[PDB]
Amino acid sequence: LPAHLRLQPIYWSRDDVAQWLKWAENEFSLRPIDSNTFEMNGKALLELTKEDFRYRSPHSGDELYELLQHILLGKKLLEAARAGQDDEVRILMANGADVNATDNDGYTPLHLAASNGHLEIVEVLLKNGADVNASDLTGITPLHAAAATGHLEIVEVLLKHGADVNAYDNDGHTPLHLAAKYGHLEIVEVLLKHGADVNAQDKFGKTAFDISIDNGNEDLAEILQK
Ligand SMILES: [Cl-]
Ligand SMILES: [Cl-]
Ligand SMILES: [Cl-]
Ligand SMILES: [Cl-]
Ligand SMILES: [K+]
Repeated sequence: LPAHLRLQPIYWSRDDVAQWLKWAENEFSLRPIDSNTFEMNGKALLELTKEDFRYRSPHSGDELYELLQHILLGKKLLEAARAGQDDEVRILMANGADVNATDNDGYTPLHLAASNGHLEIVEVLLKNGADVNASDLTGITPLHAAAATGHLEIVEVLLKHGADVNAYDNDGHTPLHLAAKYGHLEIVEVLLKHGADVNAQDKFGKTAFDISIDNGNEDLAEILQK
């Protein structure tokens, strides 16, 4: 994955800017432009106006400018969701921020609010079209994240909004496996009531029951047996 897709633009080097232009030409089917159309770094790109972009690229400048704004607003929303800043989330969405923006790990605002326990933000994102089943780079969904971190009310809201109870990540772990690993008995019970496959096996040959034993969560193993 190229640097410019892994960094916020304020950190892009001069070379990153050139690579971004070439990436955008292909991603957005734009008229080709010379790699030196913007002889500057990312911090400099952020100083230019839309009119400056249009001057430098008559065919694509407006698009390029708006792609950068999309990244900036997306990052503010990710950070506001992570930090539980309900008011900032509200302002950013009213300002058009992408509710399905992703960070360097594939985490969306919904992933971050779910992982950090911010129930009101989870609810507002879902009401406004956040993808309840978005999968990060390793296959983790918002439901995995809420289950692993012990946020029962969020688990319930995600399930009510259509979260896949049996989604599996790159290691074959379902939300049930993660709840078992971290000892979250009440979450295990909710997942089971919503159709979690108690017999799902991870890439290491283990079920949730095995994981619960391995982690000393004997109360969970009890619930899983019966
Ligand atoms: Cl700006
Ligand atoms: Cl955005
Ligand atoms: Cl399985
Ligand atoms: Cl599975
Ligand atoms: K994602």
